[PDB]
Parts: sequence; C-alpha cells; structure tokens
Amino acid sequence: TAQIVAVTASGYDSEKGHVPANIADGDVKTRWAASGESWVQLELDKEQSIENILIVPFKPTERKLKFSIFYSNDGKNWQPLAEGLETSSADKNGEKLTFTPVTAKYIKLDTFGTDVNNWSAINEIAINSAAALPSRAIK
Ligand SMILES: [Ca+2]
Repeated sequence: TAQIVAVTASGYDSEKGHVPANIADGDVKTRWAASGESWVQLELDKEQSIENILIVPFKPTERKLKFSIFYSNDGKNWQPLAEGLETSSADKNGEKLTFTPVTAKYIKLDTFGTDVNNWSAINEIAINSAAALPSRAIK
C-alpha cells in the first residue's frame, strides 16, 4: 500500500492509549479512538494517485462507523471523496472503498461515532491497498 508517513487527529483516548498512529501500524489489535465529532488525517510520503482505501473499524459487526472522507494536496483545502458513509457490519475483517482516482498527499476521515455510541474507533486504514477484502464503490 501507499506509505503513510504521519498521522494526526482531533483527539484520542489518552487514558487507554488509543493513539492516532495506531491506525497505521498494520496491527488489527490496536486502534485510534475518539469521542464526538472527530477526525484522523493521514499524510502520504508524496503526492500521488489514490484509488482505494481500506478501513478496518473496531467491532465492525456490532458497530457501524459514520464518516466522511476528504483529500488534499496542501493540508488546508479539502475535497470530498464521499460524505455520510457508514461502514459495513457484514464485513468481519474490513472493507476497501474504491473511487475514481484522484491525486492527493493527505487523506482525512471526519468521523461521527457509530450507531451504538459516540466513539469513533478504527483499527487500520491503508491507501491503495491490495488486500483481499470486499470492496465497495463510493461517490
Ligand atoms: Ca492498528
């Protein structure tokens, strides 16, 4: 997948150590988590063509995450890839979201908690992932 060099977030669960970098560590056992309307932003090594993102939400079969995905080349001006998504509860293991390729250095998920409570929690995110996971077109 595309190399993430930096992760930042609106906030995180500091008591439990659910830090932003947890989203990029290739470890499904760790997670970023934050409460209320939140965001996590991934910075790629370079500006490049993007065509999918893989998201492995926390407890995906019990909780659907609401979120929107934005992209930028400058970290200040954002365009939506899609707004008002929910993750799949049918997918144990994560899903890939595909779209019309765009050029981006940054990807930001604005997150709105789940259908269960106001925590947004994500185990993994990857950009241009080749994982064998199911697979849904957005916007
Ligand atoms: Ca992780």
